[PDB]
Amino acid sequence: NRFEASLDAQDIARISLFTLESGVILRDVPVAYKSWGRMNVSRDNCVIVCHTLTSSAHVTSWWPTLFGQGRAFDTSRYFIICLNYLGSPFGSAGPCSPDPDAERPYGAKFPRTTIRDDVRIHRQVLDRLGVRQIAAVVGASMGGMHTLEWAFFGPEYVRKIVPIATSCRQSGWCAAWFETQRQCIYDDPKYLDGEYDVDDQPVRGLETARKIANLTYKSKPAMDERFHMAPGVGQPIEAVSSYLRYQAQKFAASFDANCYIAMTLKFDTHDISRGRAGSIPEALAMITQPALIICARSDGLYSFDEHVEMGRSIPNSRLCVVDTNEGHDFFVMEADKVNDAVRGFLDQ
Amino acid sequence: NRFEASLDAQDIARISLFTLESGVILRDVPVAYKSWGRMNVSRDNCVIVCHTLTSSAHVTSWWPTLFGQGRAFDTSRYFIICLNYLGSPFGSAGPCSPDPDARPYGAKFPRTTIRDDVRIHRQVLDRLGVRQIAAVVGASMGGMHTLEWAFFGPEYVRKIVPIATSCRQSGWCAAWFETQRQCIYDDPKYLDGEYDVDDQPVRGLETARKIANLTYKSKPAMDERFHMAPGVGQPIEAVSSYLRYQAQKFAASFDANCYIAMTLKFDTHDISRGRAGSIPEALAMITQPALIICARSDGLYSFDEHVEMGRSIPNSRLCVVDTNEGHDFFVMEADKVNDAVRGFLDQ
Repeated sequence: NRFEASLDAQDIARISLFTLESGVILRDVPVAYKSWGRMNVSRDNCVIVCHTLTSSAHVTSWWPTLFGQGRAFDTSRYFIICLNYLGSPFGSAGPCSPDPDAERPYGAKFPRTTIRDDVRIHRQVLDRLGVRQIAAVVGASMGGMHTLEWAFFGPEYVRKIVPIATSCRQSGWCAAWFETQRQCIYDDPKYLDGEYDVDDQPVRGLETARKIANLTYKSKPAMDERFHMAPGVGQPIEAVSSYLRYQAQKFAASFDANCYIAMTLKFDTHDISRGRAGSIPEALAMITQPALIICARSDGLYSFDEHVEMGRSIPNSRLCVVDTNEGHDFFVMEADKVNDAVRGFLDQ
Repeated sequence: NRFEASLDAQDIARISLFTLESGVILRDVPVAYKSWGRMNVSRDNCVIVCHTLTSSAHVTSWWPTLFGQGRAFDTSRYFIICLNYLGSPFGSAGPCSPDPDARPYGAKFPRTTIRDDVRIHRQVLDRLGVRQIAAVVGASMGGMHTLEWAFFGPEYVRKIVPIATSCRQSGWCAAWFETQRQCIYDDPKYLDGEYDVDDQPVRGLETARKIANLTYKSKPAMDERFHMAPGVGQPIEAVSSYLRYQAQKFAASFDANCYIAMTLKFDTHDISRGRAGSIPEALAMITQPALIICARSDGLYSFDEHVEMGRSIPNSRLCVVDTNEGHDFFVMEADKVNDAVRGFLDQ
């Protein structure tokens, strides 16, 4: 697995049998994770960070300024842990990991997993590490979906949550965007129904998917600052072409197509209320922990309004609106502001 | 030209020589157009409608309810005319039309700008004997031409209705349209624009159009159309084929090289270049009454930029359509746009 191989050192837990909520049984299941800091004697200073769609468990690589003495993820006070999602190419069971029923990797036959499946298996790993209580879950985008799900363990196990730039349930809007992206991959003749060779990926599908995704993560103001026309009578508009190509090419060179499909399909299963309550507001009201909901007005995927709805129905919640024009991106572009918010909340 | 061939009847004007603002000279240039109604004796009841990126001059086919007695484009009062842009597959000079130096222009059709279209169109209007224009009305790309028509001055162009549009190309829109063109550039069937006309880069074109179509939507509109069953088409399952369906139809009935040519036009747009030092200063040179129509959740052309138009155009009124639709709105909410345009044309 070349994708996992490119990472810094990390731990693997192996779960010998795991029942997906579909009823499919996974065997000999690796769950990759990375932790920083030390558990206290009481084993109750654990902070779980939930990562983003295409990231690895190594949160330090895109959230580096959230880490360290006095920062949000204060390695002097907390045991910070991030566990890799099923479906990912970075160590946990997914299309890229060995299939024990044919050993060859799962490839295109890796079962469907849900947000709730990840939360369940990740908590099994924590039980093994001996974690007795969780000081906080913090996660953005896809990770704020897991964060909301962790909360349902109750306030005795999960003390606080910080869902960032996220939703309670899949929306038509995002479903359409991610389906569009998946279709770019399905239509690449190199895809071969997911049977492609690992070093002959559907590169053009993946790029195109990534370009789309990357723009949905931006805002109009942000792209307008970055590229504009000369006054009347890179930065110029000419430079857009290669901006788009550059980072999309890098991603396609270093991510797996089948994992992109598997991970995004996870989004479609998300609903904090299914099986639990008759509506989203009623499910939100079952979240009893203090919550800090962090959002930006010009996130184009996860709306301001839906974050306001979270804050309205979660009984002990505070809404934090980041002062920015950056779009869904903001939680990375404005890392210092997110850090201050998270740290202030963790100190109460 | 199979694209032009699928249309209802229309007129063609032939301009024997036309100098593009690049300096490239086009020769024996067809300009296709379609009109409704009759000019009055004075020849001053002309309403120009500016069409959208992928549309023909046949505005009735996507704006049918704007036409008719008592409606905005009232064929009892006005001579309504829409001329086809250069670069389009539907009749005006473009990749699909005969090259006078050869066979169609194909991939070798010159860059044209918004200003080129306005100039050759106005030459056509001069031939038709139009002495004054009662109003120019247009949305998305058409709003760009609309703003450009205004620069002829209030003696020739009496009023403008720019709808869902911008004063200048933005990084945001350039990124979206360049992404779309890159879908076409990467389709192995594109062949640097040298493809055979009946073996189009269909997959590039579809993909470019799916992306485009979603950028025309809003979150609330997509959320109403597709959602999840309550806790414990309409379903999310149905998104897949919604995306394929209309995109497939488009790719079957539009030309790749034209898509490229047309979208590249967007990059040249700037009402201020050569005229003024900023956008606000150019907008202040617009002396006609203007009705600026927009929606709050247009994701391509922002509420704020229409507010800026209204702020700098001295005799302007901003009309914010009550809708949750996105860029689409001017079509989804045709009746509201009709009422606004008509009320303005009645002043």
